[PDB]
Amino acid sequence: TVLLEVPFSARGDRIPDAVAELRTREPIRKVRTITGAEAWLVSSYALCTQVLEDRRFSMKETAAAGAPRLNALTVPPEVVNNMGNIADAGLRKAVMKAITPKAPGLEQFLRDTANSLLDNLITEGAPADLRNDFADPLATALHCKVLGIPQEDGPKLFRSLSIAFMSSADPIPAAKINWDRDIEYMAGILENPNITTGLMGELSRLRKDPAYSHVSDELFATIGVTFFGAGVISTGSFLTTALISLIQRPQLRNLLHEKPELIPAGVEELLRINLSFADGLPRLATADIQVGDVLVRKGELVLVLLEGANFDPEHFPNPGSIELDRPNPTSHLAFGRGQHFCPGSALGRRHAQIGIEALLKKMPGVDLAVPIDQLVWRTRFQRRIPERLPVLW
Ligand code: HEM
Ligand SMILES: Oc1ccc(CNc2[nH]nc(-c3ccc(O)cc3)c2-c2ccc(O)cc2)cc1
Repeated sequence: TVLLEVPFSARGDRIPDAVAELRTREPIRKVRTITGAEAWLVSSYALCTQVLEDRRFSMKETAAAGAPRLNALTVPPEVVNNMGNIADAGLRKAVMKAITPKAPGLEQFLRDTANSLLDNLITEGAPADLRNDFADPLATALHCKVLGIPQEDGPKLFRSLSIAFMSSADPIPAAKINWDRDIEYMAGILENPNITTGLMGELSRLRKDPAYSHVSDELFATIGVTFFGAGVISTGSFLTTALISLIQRPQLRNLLHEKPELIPAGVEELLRINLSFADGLPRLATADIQVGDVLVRKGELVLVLLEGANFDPEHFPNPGSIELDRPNPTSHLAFGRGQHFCPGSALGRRHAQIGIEALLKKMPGVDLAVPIDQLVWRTRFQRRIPERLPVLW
């Protein structure tokens, strides 16, 4: 027989039984990626946390030429160290401050947008597609607002992402085409005097500040493109599959409908059991490092399986159950951990909370309009998502 292949399944509505067997029998073990490369798959909470909190397991070095690869690059290799570059340009604080959900009127904008989308769906009548006509438009509108760019520019940038976040064995020509075009767009945004708010407005000001005279224009455009893409794909995909998790639990749906003050904790649990990341987080060992029973050698590829950690019964008892009163509710790895912890976590949380609150208020009887098995799960993608999410109410 051949070496165990990853990923195991593109389905985001259930965790494979094989994961628990793996965690119990071999919480770090050798696998083969789609490129043919070998890697260590880590699937226990303890070892996942160990790996993510040890910077000698490097994100940046995953971009090195000749390295074993999880998948082909869809960005310039320097972009792999994007946050690092941000840090080096002295821009980390401003960027992070710009993408919090705390800006005046941001949450009200989210609510208004969600409510408008839902009103439109209700007017059009069931069935409704909660991905293409709710979650993703909401994410896109949100990130246009956050970046300070026109709403009407959102869809076209959005249309890069189905390619931008592919997980391919080979390089993707369209990915480079779209990348260069979106980069030209963001550079134009930086030169556009009308853009004075949000992330791009702030970057536009800092660009002309003498304290930043030697930061490259490339980096400025790149922040815009990368944060738009990662933010929209992450919030859209998470919200979609969270809505799936919610729909499959009518009792929770009803409870949250009755006591919306419980919605954030619910969202936190929805975060914990979320399967949106299709692959483990990649890291390259820069030294010989002991992980459980395995001595990982310098230059080897390591994959941190988030659902491995988050469904670990040793950290989250009865892991498959949504429990709103856990003693350790935010200790999941849905936003990663350590050096590369998600800078957009608060915004993602608020996006999901407001989207769910609005949905439950508008569509308290929301349910799937097709049998669960009929959902079409996107393959070889960095996220797990159903192509369409047909619902009734
Ligand atoms: C539910 C929403 C989200 C989830 C579940 C999520 C998940 C994650 C995870 C697991 C990582 C760590 C990846 C790794 O360490 O290899 C990460 C990092 C990152 N996230 Fe998110 N994210 C979300 C929303 C967002 C948003 C809203 C933005 C931006 C507006 C964003 C931008 C980024 C960026 C740029 C990184 C790279 C950090 C680094 O390289 O140090 N994400 N995210
Ligand atoms: O070896 C690797 C390679 C890539 C990655 C991150 N994955 C990723 N795939 N696609 C994009 C992307 C985003 C926007 C866009 O217009 C086109 C493509 C990104 C990305 C890049 C930098 C970030 O800071 C965030 C997300 C991690 C390890």
